[PDB]
Amino acid sequence: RPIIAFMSDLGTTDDSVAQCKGLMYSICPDVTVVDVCHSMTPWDVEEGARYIVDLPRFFPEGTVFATTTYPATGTTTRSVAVRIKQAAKGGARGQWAGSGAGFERAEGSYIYIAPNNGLLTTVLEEHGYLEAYEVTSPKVIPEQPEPTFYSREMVAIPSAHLAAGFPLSEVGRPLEDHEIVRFNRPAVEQDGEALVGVVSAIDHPFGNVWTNIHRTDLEKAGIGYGARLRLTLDGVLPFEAPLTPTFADAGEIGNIAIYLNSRGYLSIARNAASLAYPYHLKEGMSARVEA
Amino acid sequence: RPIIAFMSDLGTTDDSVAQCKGLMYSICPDVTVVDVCHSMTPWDVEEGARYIVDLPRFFPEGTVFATTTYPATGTTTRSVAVRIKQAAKGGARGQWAGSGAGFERAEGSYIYIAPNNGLLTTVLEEHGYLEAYEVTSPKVIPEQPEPTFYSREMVAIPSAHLAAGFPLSEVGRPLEDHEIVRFNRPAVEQDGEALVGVVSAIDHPFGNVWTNIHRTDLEKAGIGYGARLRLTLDGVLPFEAPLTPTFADAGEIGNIAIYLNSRGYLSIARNAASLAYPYHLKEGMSARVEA
Amino acid sequence: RPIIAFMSDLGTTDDSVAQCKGLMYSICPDVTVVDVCHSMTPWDVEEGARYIVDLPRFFPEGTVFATTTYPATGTTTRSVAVRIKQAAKGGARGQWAGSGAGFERAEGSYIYIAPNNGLLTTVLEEHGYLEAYEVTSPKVIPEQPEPTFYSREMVAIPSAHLAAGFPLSEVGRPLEDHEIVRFNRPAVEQDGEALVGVVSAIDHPFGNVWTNIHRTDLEKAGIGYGARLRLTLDGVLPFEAPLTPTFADAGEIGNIAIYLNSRGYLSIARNAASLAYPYHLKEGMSARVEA
Amino acid sequence: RPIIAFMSDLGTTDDSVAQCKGLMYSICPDVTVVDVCHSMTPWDVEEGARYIVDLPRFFPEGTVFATTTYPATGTTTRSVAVRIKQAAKGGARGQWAGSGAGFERAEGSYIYIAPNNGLLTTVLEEHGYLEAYEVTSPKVIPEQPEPTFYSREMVAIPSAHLAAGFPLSEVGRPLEDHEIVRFNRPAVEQDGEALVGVVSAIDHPFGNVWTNIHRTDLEKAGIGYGARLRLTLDGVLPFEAPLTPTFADAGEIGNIAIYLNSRGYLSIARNAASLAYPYHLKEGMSARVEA
Amino acid sequence: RPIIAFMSDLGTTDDSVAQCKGLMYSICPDVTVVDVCHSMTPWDVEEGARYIVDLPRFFPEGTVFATTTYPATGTTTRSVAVRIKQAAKGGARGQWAGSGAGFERAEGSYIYIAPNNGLLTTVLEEHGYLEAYEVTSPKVIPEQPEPTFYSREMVAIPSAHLAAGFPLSEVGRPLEDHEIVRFNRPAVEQDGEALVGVVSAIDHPFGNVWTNIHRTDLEKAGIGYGARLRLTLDGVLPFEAPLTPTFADAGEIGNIAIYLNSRGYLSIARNAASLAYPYHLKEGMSARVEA
Amino acid sequence: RPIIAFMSDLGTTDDSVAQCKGLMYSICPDVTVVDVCHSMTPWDVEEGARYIVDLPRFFPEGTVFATTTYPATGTTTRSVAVRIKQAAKGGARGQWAGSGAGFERAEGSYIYIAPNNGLLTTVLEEHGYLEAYEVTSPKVIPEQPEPTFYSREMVAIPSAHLAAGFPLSEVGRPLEDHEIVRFNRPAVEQDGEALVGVVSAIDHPFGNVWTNIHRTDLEKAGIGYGARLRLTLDGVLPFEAPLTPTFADAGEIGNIAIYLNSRGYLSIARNAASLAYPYHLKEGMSARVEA
Ligand SMILES: Nc1ncnc2c1ncn2[C@@H]1O[C@H](CCl)[C@@H](O)[C@H]1O
Ligand SMILES: Nc1ncnc2c1ncn2[C@@H]1O[C@H](CCl)[C@@H](O)[C@H]1O
Ligand SMILES: Nc1ncnc2c1ncn2[C@@H]1O[C@H](CCl)[C@@H](O)[C@H]1O
Ligand SMILES: Nc1ncnc2c1ncn2[C@@H]1O[C@H](CCl)[C@@H](O)[C@H]1O
Ligand SMILES: Nc1ncnc2c1ncn2[C@@H]1O[C@H](CCl)[C@@H](O)[C@H]1O
Ligand SMILES: Nc1ncnc2c1ncn2[C@@H]1O[C@H](CCl)[C@@H](O)[C@H]1O
Ligand SMILES: [Cl-]
Ligand SMILES: [Cl-]
Ligand SMILES: [Cl-]
Ligand SMILES: [Cl-]
Ligand SMILES: [Cl-]
Ligand SMILES: [Cl-]
Ligand SMILES: [Cl-]
Ligand SMILES: [Cl-]
Ligand SMILES: [Cl-]
Ligand SMILES: [Cl-]
Ligand SMILES: [Cl-]
Ligand SMILES: [Cl-]
Ligand SMILES: [Cl-]
Ligand SMILES: [Cl-]
Repeated sequence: RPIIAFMSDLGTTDDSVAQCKGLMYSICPDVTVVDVCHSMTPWDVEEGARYIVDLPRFFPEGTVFATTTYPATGTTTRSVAVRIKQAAKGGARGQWAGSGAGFERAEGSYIYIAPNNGLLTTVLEEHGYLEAYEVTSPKVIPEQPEPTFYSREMVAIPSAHLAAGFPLSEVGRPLEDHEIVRFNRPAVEQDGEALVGVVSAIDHPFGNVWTNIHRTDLEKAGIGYGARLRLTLDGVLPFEAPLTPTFADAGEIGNIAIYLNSRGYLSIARNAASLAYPYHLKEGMSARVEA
Repeated sequence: RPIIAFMSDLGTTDDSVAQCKGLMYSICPDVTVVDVCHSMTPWDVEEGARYIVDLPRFFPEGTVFATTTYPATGTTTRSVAVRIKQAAKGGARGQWAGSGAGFERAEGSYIYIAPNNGLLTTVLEEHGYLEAYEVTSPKVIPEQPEPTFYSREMVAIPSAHLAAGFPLSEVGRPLEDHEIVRFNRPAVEQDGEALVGVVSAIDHPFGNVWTNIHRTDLEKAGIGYGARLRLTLDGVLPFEAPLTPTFADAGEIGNIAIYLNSRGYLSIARNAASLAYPYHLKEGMSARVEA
Repeated sequence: RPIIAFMSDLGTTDDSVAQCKGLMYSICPDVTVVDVCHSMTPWDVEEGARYIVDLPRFFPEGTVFATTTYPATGTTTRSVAVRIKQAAKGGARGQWAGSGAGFERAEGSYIYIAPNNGLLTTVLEEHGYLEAYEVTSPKVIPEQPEPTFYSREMVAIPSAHLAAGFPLSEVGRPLEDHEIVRFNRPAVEQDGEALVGVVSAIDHPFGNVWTNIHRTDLEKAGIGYGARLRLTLDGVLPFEAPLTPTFADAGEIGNIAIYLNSRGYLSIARNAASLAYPYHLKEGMSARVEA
Repeated sequence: RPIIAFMSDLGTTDDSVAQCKGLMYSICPDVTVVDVCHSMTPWDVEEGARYIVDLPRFFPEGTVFATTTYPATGTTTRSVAVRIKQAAKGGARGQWAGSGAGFERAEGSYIYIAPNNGLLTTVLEEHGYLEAYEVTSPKVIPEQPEPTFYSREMVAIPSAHLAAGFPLSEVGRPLEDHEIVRFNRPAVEQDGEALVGVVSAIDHPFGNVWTNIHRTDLEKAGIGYGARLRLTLDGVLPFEAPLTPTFADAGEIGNIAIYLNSRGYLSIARNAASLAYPYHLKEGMSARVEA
Repeated sequence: RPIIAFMSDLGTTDDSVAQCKGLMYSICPDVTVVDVCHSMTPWDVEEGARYIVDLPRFFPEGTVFATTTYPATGTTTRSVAVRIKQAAKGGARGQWAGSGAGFERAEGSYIYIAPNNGLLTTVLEEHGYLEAYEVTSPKVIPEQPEPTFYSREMVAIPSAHLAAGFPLSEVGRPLEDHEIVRFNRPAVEQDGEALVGVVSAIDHPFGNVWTNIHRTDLEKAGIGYGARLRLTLDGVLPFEAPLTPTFADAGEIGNIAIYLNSRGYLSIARNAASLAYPYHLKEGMSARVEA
Repeated sequence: RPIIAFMSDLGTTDDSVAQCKGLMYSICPDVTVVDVCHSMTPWDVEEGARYIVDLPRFFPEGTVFATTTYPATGTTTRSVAVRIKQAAKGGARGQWAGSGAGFERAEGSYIYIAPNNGLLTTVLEEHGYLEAYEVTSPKVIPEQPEPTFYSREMVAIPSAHLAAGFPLSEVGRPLEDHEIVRFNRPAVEQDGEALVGVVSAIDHPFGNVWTNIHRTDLEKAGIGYGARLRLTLDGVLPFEAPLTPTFADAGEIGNIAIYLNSRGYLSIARNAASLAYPYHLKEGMSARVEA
């Protein structure tokens, strides 16, 4: 019962994803293809990374994650396929996902295949990895790949072979760590007692505001549920509220909530109202907090 | 072959739906997850109810409907899981869906699991129910559920157990009828002999206009499939046309069609052209009809 | 392990697609339903045609393509079901799809079902057909079809019967070629030394510009990779670049690339930036190429 | 105390109008320059014509109207200067303007100067003319005119000489009527019992809708105040109201009024609310009236 | 050297204002017509009032202010003409306007003429008045006024007669105070130590934010230049800064400035950047301050 | 007959300009105020400079130019008032404006008064100056100027005294050249034989595109009035056409015209159609030209 979870920048407005899927079912007849999402900003490797980093612990062991934005499509570049180490514990407090005490995942149970353009930076950072290979074998990719469609040729197709049981180590040569491209992760800074980060994402479709300031960054500063915080955005739009577990703790609908989101990051919203949209708040805006 | 049909307000721009599906496949290996939609206006329980109310007759018996907008996420609230009675009939008459005379559905063949926030209001009304339960057992939800993600913790996860055959009656204690939250549905009022309701929906992607004025309000009002009607929208925009069963009945492409949609409601459209978009017609605009 | 690949104009904002899928699983329990896309401009049969013409080579043999925009829903019209001949080769070079040398697909191995409104024009033109039938039998359509929902009644339902192995030739009577509605598709005009055509699509979500000028058109003007081209859009934008296999060949990010897209068509783009969006280029603008 | 009333397409965002005015004061020191408007759609001679045709009765005799959109700037074309005949009566009733019984204006008492491009079509049609001359003498235009600024060179400058009392007939040679370019203005079609025309303008900033159906058209169909009308816009909006003198007659704020505008034309509006803006009604949509 | 300062909702996109002006020059040949503005939101008497209330002290004594939005155009209503008492001292601290110690204006030196719909509410409140008359005489208004153009018929025209020296008391009968329509002025409230008002206006074209909280309201609370204030808008977007005389006191470009505007009202801006526009701040938003 | 020509960033939506004009008429009873424009992007000293630099030759001698964007309003800064030397010549050659051979202007015939913030940079460059003074005397500015309104206090008021004949040399102390702030103007650079500048302006309302590439840069570059040029905008959008003196030279309506505007700068337009608006071309986009 193999699964491929598929994240691309292909969109859902034409037959691009369906072409990849027909091939995935062709190669791995028993496969289930789960869409992650296909709407990411094209070529934004950092955004793509956020949609894939936390997936492992939610999926059955043995799942393959086919994850791709491929701006270098048609170049001599080749995908990397990696077996991760730990399916972390996560959340706004960390754990295995699921009912009861959650579903514990054995180590080395998930493979990602992606362009080697840094898309997997946070996956490897958070999960570690046991082995990594360049994807080059004509057994798992086209002999004559379509130049403009490497997301199909060098990700979807080889991902189906992996799901179909093709030995990972057979895809191509091992990659040394330095050969795996990484993006730079801007660190959360300290300015006096405040923490300076950025708005990492607008949380669609709610218009919640996510920062890159993490629960661990907060607890490093003696900040926990119930602390009166001031959070400034874009350096000028400021906000004040206690840190609360969830939206409704803000009281009335529309009231500001400052909370930790399901990924453990300091976030800000309105209670059952959109914060970001009325004010055109955006990813990339400076975000500063302080108790 | 167990099915979960999944309707949420989570959107399709991030990994939120994938986290839920991952856990569904973890819990019910042989499951098939069918997306209903994930684009509903967040926290609009009335809109979400429209997308789920007439699902059962289209699905195989035993299908589990996981349906959720959860603005009370992270509070002491718990989901409700119900077995509905009649699978029923829809369109502008009431009947069974499918080829030939349609496929009859045995009573009690479908389970809905949703936040107890009135989302199931119209489902219970149209279908009735045989049993309803609070969803509390750590066999079917997390012992430590993520505060801001009850759509996953309190709907997606438990739905997967139900699809897998976990006894409904064991999810938690039984709920009395009064304990199941309902939303209020505004009635069609009378002014002279005109009926006065609202635009219940813009029917995307076509730009058709759906009213809350039902067949029954028309019938035993005098209006039948050939009546010249005057339909005024937003208190300003008047349209005139015979009541017809379909769009092409309007004749020329672009001509006004006033018809009954499949849910039996008075609707208005242009024939193979968009009515709503050019005039910027919107949900909630008043709608008035007279013969 | 039957597959229905499903392309409609139903959108993804309500339960319309889900109703169709529920019925597909009801009729063909072992079915896999693969979404192609549901976001096409309603009633734009030429656009719908673009999303379906290239599908066959990507899917396992026996796949049924349920493809539909149905502005004549509720009339006496009936759908057409056709068995295609060639699952063609049609990409930038013209090859079978998949790893190695590709998956060669047998002839006569795919069925399309669609309104008989010309939606299948390019499918038949490119692939040919072995047999075609009007879809009328109450064994595969409803005796009392919902007037406004022929995409479900006259496509989704019968596609599931076909996928379950209901004999093609039993859906209804044979259609003569002339009874199969086609739309006209203008040729590329071999103007003097130039090839004259149109922008056929904006390639979402990248903003790439696709023309209807196919590689075969380029051949016979003797135009291949390396050729210094002038591609003039909208009559006033004389873009100049060599024809290259892919985006990165243009060098700097944002630089213009002229290339052959994965459908085999002459296209223009910027390297890892959007061409169409910033300058609001649109489908239907003139496209002229020359070396 | 000479007056130039100045209507151009120059906008109010740069120094173009000021350059013209500086020159007007340089040439005719005692002049008063009255702005008509400068915001017309560039090169839309029919719109420009609407803003100037009704001016004469409002201004003191001897007023010079410098009116210009000049897309043929920098060519061999030269402007036309005309002395009109009747300063007409033309409002909802047809009267002289001002307190008491109005200011009766003598005949032959206003001069227009404009590009000879049809801008003056309705001026001549409504008022008649006594004499017309091509504007060529170096006494009133530059010997070396700025190619891209004929509105200044060939209108503003010569208008100031005219206002300073430079003899009309000395600007250049007499033009034969046929040498005076006119645009065609379609009539209201006396369709059966109805009068068929167009939306001629959206009345900014109120969003009122003006049609080209003049009170004289209404007369002779026997339509006057009190008449219950059906005014159908855009072919599909059958507005119904009595023809009333003014907006408030419609009763409640937002109620539809059908009236005669201050130019004498059949118009439709909402009482102290906007009709055109919310529903995006536009100039050029069909307009049909009938009682 | 009479002056009429003219404020209307007529806009500047057609010949409406020019019609009024031609008549003003016709009636009062020596007049200068100064535009105040013509862009006000139609029928917003409160906004119109803000554009006229502070004008007197800037203008030569004897100036007539013709000020009009006329939603009741064509009804039996008639304008009011009033001679004000004091040309106040104003500003963010109050005074006569001009060089040196300013230009002191004698009492009873200005007349406003306007519809009697409350437009003059704040004029009379701030300036007092010496006498008021209904404008009804056929010596100063048309015998047959155009129904839809009372801003011309009942304001522009009579204003020119006043400028021309027609005795004010001759316009019509005296009006008692209760016959002069007033709008309700929402008071600035106190909530603990805070002051609650509203955003009274977005200050175009800068995007500065003006409140209805006045310098006197502030100094009633012991708040003066240099006080650290918290100002919340829309109940959620908060801001912190000392009260400073001007924008540049904020330091760096873009920094928040809280200041008193030239009309003496508590305002908020960014230093040489727009505050309102990036965040879509709007008039009507709650505004609260507190030291 | 004294004239003030008035250019500001105050807009035309409130009473700001009227307050200034009121004081101008108070101080200089016989003055004529001519609006240049009031719509400039606030605080953009480069844009404001474009609207005032070529004014003098169009105006009668003795005209006072009051020109202001004042983001340093309320600081210790004071305005500068200068008498310019040559009135000069403009267009694409340099000459006098007006009928016949134009009207020559004696040297030293114009005074500008502006904030000392570089607004006059191009004025001084193009015209030279005979004398410059800091504006400080309480004879010409307020003793207590409103902090947020230096455009009125430090420009409008003093300009009116100057127009009235207040001796320039008495407004304050003389300024040395180095004390007059200038802005830096980016030069046209060379790449190969292409000239590389910027779009200096979108020429509203026509949508013409103005570059900072001047006649002189072209001349003594090889480019003359018949040269086939390639003009690339924003580094992407290419246009081709001969250099022509005007729009109609392009031939067909809509055709590309590359020309010199009146200020002598390389510009590009469509003939009697808008270039900028459909392609969303903007100020500041790079512009590159090659023969
Ligand atoms: N700002 C907000 N206020 C209240 N509820 C919110 C919210 N943002 C997301 N949710 C709710 O959280 C649930 C699980 Cl993610 C989603 O279904 C969504 O309805
Ligand atoms: N206003 C309209 N005119 C003509 N056809 C329409 C329509 N709205 C929906 N459909 C057509 O109804 C089918 C079943 Cl929902 C869809 O495929 C859509 O094409
Ligand atoms: N204009 C462009 N420049 C660079 N890369 C591009 C591109 N358009 C699509 N792709 C890349 O092509 C891959 C297969 Cl469609 C997609 O994943 C997308 O990332
Ligand atoms: N792109 C263009 N094509 C044709 N005519 C144009 C133009 N831009 C400005 N004008 C014309 O130039 C005259 C002097 Cl500025 C204005 O009245 C305007 O009509
Ligand atoms: N649709 C409408 N309803 C009510 N009043 C209206 C209106 N359109 C214009 N006016 C009013 O008519 C006056 C003369 Cl044009 C203007 O001042 C304007 O206020
Ligand atoms: N937020 C702001 N920051 C800096 N200066 C500003 C401003 N708003 C208006 N002004 C400046 O104030 C002058 C007098 Cl009203 C105007 O010309 C305008 O340039
Ligand atoms: Cl969250
Ligand atoms: Cl935006
Ligand atoms: Cl598990
Ligand atoms: Cl319902
Ligand atoms: Cl809880
Ligand atoms: Cl492409
Ligand atoms: Cl667009
Ligand atoms: Cl009107
Ligand atoms: Cl629009
Ligand atoms: Cl201010
Ligand atoms: Cl907005
Ligand atoms: Cl004075
Ligand atoms: Cl310059
Ligand atoms: Cl100071």
